[PDB]
Amino acid sequence: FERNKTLYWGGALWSPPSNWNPFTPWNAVAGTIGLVYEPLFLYDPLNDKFEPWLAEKGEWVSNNEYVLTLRKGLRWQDGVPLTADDVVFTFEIAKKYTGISYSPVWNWLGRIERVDERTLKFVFSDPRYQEWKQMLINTPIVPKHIWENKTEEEVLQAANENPVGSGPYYVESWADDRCVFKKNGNWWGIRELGYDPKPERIVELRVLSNNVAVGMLMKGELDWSNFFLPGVPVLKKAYGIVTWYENAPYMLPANTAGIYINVNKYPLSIPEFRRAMAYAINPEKIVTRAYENMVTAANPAGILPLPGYMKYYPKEVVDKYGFKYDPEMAKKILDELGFKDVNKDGFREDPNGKPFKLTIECPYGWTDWMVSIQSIAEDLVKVGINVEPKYPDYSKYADDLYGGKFDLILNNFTTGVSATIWSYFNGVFYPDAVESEYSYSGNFGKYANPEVETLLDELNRSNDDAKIKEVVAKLSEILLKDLPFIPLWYNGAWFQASEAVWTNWPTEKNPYAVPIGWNGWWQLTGIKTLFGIEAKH
Ligand SMILES: OC[C@H]1O[C@@H](O[C@H]2[C@H](O)[C@H](O)[C@H](O)O[C@@H]2CO)[C@@H](O)[C@@H](O)[C@@H]1O
Ligand SMILES: [Mg+2]
Repeated sequence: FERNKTLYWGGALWSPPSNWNPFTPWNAVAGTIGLVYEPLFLYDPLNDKFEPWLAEKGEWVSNNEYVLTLRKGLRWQDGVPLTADDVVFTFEIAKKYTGISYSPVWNWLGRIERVDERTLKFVFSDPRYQEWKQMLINTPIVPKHIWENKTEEEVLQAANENPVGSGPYYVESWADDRCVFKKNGNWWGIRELGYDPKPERIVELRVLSNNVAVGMLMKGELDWSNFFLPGVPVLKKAYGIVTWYENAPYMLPANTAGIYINVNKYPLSIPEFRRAMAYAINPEKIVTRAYENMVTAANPAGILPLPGYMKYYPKEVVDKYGFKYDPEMAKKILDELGFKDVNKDGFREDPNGKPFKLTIECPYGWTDWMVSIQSIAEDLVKVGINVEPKYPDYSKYADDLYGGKFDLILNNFTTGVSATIWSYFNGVFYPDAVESEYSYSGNFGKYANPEVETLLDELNRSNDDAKIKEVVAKLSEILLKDLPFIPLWYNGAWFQASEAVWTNWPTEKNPYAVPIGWNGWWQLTGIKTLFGIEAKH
């Protein structure tokens, strides 16, 4: 590969490339959604604004009707026109194939009418405004002419090698350590939008540890990093590395990192025991030791520190029911529960005098999180809870997470920047996790609460700020009381870039895109990074 025509990117590939199935983004190579398959809309989180992508236009034309207008001249990478047929199919395939993640949309979407050649009217039986916003940016459009005779088992389990999407890149090749994306010269976006991605190839690289990426970035072997990297001041000073902010904290906030708790494991089943753990943990020690202040500690509700979310901040609820770092309070609660260290080994036993210990886990190689769960474990040990950190490889970590096979688990997959605070509370409480074996959408510890479901629906169905503020407070109160998830800090939108080959990266001063290619972020304008960068030579 001609080096000056190629973009080396990493930070999102933590298992060997083997799946490009748009229906299973948890297993698909990052960029499957974004580079290959495309959404109806982008959402710009910096300005809280939707940007029509495959759609030309979309709007609510009544309380329960949403009219979508598709652009003309859209085409699949194989030459076949992309039309409203494909959008209808993308939704209707999940009617019979209930195993598809968004099959439940048909509980509140009633039908999709064909208005004209490229216009659809979505008619809703139950207008869930908040979740619809997320569906508009996250649902990839798939080609009817390819998927329409696939069995449900194929739809859900097929690797989908050499995926046929509509996007600006297709898959050229792949191996244990990489997926090579090649530019689609016929991408509809070039003619219709005037957007021309500059890299001829994007090599998505896999490493076994963040530490490996350091030397690659130092030597200009990596162009675009979405790895957490330590020692950023030295990277910038000595290797000309660029970041979003010129100075500290260097990094945008991306999501809420916190601990999901297995509520079916004694004594993690005890709500007050989970509250004790919350009081025990010192997020500032993580902020300084793991991140050298590139992140900030989370408010107790875990609400991202962003105007779109914080206008609903339940200050009175947090003042009343919130937790903070206070080991005295944690120990008070533990003593009241009867968890006492009778045998004087520093570890509390349960009420029957039986010793117990727990694990906390993160992916191996995620170096900042390894340090973070060491810190968390040590805090818990300081109040007599025997907790040991464990570092499964990413694949085992993910299976532990999705299947709810853990004691404590550090995660941030579902608490990311979005068009609605509903996605946060859904990421925490996702009711369907309880009776499903695997959950990919949140509530990974399978916390059950019938009251919470009704409140999520209330929030979902509202478009009035006063009502939204009201429901957010009720949801936050239950979060703070039962703590199925303990919010600790806002993890960074890790971005550093080398200018050895590519320049004009987006920055605070020139915020033309959010330069993040993790799955979920291409549609949060990560894709627009590719149109702005310039080949130095
Ligand atoms: O900071 C922890 C690691 O995050 C990784 O990116 C994650 C990201 O934080 C979130 O979990 C996401 O959407 O999945 C990503 C991986 O595909 C890497 O940046 C890694 O280097 C960090 O150690
Ligand atoms: Mg003891």
